[PDB]
Amino acid sequence: ATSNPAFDPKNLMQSEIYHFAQNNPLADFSSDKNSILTLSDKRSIMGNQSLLWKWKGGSSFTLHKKLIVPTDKEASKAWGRSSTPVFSFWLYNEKPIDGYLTIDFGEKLISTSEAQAGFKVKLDFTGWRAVGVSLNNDLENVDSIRFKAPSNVSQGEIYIDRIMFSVDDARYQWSDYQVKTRLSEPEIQFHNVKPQLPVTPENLAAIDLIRQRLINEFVGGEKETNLALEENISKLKSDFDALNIHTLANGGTQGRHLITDKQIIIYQPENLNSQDKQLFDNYVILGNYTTLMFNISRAYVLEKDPTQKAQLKQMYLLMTKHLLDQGFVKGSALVTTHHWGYSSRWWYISTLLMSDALKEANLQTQVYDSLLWYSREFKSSFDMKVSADSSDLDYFNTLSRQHLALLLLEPDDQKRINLVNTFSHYITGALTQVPPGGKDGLRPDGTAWRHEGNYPGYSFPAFKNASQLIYLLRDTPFSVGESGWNNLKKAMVSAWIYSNPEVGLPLAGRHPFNSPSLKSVAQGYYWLAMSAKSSPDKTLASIYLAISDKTQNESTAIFGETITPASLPQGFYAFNGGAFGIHRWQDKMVTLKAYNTNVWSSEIYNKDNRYGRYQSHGVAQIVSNGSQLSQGYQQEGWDWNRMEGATTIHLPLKDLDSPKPHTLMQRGERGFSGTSSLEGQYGMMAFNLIYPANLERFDPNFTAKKSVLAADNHLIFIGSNINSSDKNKNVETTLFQHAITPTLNTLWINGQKIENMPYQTTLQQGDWLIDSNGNGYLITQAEKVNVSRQHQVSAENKNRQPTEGNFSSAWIDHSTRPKDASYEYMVFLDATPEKMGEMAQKFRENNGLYQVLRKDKDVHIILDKLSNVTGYAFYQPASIEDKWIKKVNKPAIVMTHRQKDTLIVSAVTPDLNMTRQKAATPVTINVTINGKWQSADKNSEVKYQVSGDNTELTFTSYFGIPQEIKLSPLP
Ligand code: NA
Repeated sequence: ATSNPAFDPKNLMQSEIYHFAQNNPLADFSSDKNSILTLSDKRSIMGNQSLLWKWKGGSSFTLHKKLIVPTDKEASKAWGRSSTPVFSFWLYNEKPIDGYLTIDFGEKLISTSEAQAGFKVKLDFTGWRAVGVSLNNDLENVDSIRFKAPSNVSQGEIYIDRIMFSVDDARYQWSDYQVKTRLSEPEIQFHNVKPQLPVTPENLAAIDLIRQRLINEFVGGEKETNLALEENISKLKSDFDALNIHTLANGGTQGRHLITDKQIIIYQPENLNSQDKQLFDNYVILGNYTTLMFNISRAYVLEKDPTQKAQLKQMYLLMTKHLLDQGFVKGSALVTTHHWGYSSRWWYISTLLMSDALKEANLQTQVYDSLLWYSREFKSSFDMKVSADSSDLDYFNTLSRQHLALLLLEPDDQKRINLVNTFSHYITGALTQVPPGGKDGLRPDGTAWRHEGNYPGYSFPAFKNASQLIYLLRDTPFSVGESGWNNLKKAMVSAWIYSNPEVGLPLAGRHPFNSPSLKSVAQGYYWLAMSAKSSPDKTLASIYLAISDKTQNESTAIFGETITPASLPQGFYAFNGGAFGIHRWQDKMVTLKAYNTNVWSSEIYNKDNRYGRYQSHGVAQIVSNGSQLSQGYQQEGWDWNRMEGATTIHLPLKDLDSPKPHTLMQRGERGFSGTSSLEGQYGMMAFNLIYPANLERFDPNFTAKKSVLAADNHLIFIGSNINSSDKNKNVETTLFQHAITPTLNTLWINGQKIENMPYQTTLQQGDWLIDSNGNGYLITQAEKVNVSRQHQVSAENKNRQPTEGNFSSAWIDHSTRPKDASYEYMVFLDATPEKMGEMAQKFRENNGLYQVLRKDKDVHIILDKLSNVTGYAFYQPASIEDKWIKKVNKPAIVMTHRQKDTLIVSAVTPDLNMTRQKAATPVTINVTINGKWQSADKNSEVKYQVSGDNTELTFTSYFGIPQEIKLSPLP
């Protein structure tokens, strides 16, 4: 504390703290009214001493301190976010008091004064509590702060420490059992499903087995993310001693004060005076503390030496006693505990391991009640009523096992069984339902959403823990419903398909060049495989082996059965939940990605993905199995304009940077864009590139139509109707871009090996290249293709700091055609100089590779002569002239393959037919085909009707999921 008023203009943000570790400690204090004020050193919050206040009923002491209390506006201006001046302190009762403390604020207050405003603190409790109120908002209708003991209590005794005037976040003074504020987080009210399971030996055993299975996971290796594991006992003893915790003879502890990472905000640490900051730095951060608690519990469970095991128990129990005495108990807000999980997640888990110890020490009820109370922050999930928001992917990551741990700690058997039964139902619903609109959760095409779109960086950690939850509960009366198992399998098989083993650049969300990897989800495949109704699920088992690099020989001891590791999946898979598709051939995967009204192009934050504008610009990133960095996808020097496959305007980075300083998730201008599939082997992307009417830095007249047809070892790319405001100046389509290294050092051009750096040349129709990753590019329609091996300067995506690197790249320059520019080229995924010569020759023979049957604003039609498949991107409903397709009445992607005796036709719209609020509903598409056909089976849901000379097909497109039918000719 200082001589200046609280909230003083030299530093309004500098807190005034009465911590008594300075001279004239009680100078500003006058006991007066029937009170005696002493300092004690057996107990304290900040420093080593606290104020001991002995009193008789209705008596008072006074803090003499001028306050120039700022308005919420003044406070908020001073800090930079919505704020309020707050008065706070800590108090300790050694026994409960049947009355209220009255704290009053006024001018020259003595006991006879009435004067102004104040508040009430209920004293019916024991141990430390914190009190914190907004001076502007929390008082019942200044240089005097008067603390008045209860009028209706004969006598008593209170300890008080760390009296503080500070500027605080206006959201975070919470009500509790001692003080009422304007803010309240309501307590959990558990849902309960009927009928109830009975307490029986079987049901009780199953509960205890679930607890044991959880213990197993947390002690038996498997590295948890965001757990600072420490197994060396000596280190644990060392950190524990440094806590300086001692039991006090008559109840309570003394030791270092515990504070959460969010609680510290009330002090305004960075603005504390030096005397205060030094005393504040001897606080212990709760997160580190509960991590220590967990690490000790794990060590205790594993400890072979009975003496060492008993030491570990004692350390844990004492940590527990200190924690509760510090005021982390039921009904104690501690002013706030928001983001509670970051400070306590491993406390919940530690109680599983220490369940028996807590019981014998008679601490289980107190710990349960405390954890339950602080969990009220998570009431929307912890209540366990299934709602539109229950499929929250972050919950599965950060809270789901903690929620289960809490339930298992409930003391009553019948209630514990009710809770875990309800939890089983909650998880089954969460993993089964299709959330409406853009709400989190799994989707019917296998995508999995957070931040309102498919997002691997969030889904991957959720798949790991949701699979683990199902495995924890397996083969008991609490097992997750098969519907939830099925939906999660669809999503995890899908993730296997769209990762290699990292997801592509187009799926990297706001972390380009730091994609999530299926390697982090590996154990989830084992857990889900082993929790099948008929375990093991061979598919998921085979995937686990592949991802974890385990052999068939190793499979028997893991799964109880010999299983061949999955080979890399082959063919084409449409995922319109992200307006993408994946083509796979041999060890390569191609991520084809568009965007539209329902799929944001990119997620860009204040400090993430700043240059991500073209992340979804009809990209087609090719990735061979293995590290993408090893393949030359290097952030340093990367030209963010030149994302592989995209048509873009090449811009200076200052212009390419998102025009919003904080968040932009730019959605497209129509519902239609994405992909479709045929026979699980062939695919087509259709991408209608349209920009907003008036978004700064976005050219409103930038347009393109871009389609890709993928089959076997090749892809055919075509583009039409390319335009901009400036006659296609700087308009480019990128064939490829990758870093140059000793292993990636060659480019083939037209049978010639190029290694020089720098190197430039220009190519045209009939020319070919092979990049260092073995992809062949044959230029089939373009006037001007630039090829460059050059030093490039760029900036990294978080803080825009300069980077550099050497790159090989090639792009089509569309500026040769001022209006409705166009391109065609073809990629071969297994290219060699030899095979490319063969392809170029085939091209020169009246184009034996493919034929473009239509290339306009309404339809793109590509016949692939290598695979004998035709793809039809109806950007608009149209009647057409064609051998197979006559008319389609909605924007759609249609595909055909005439095999020996059949015609297979697939259709979809990649338009999900939804909004951010509304559930997707099915789109009915009528596809008229030429000629008379009948159905070459009966297992297929597409409807058909001969009508005159032609056949009417009726497709139902739900969530952009393709359907197909095998047809045979009618005589
Ligand atoms: Na103190």
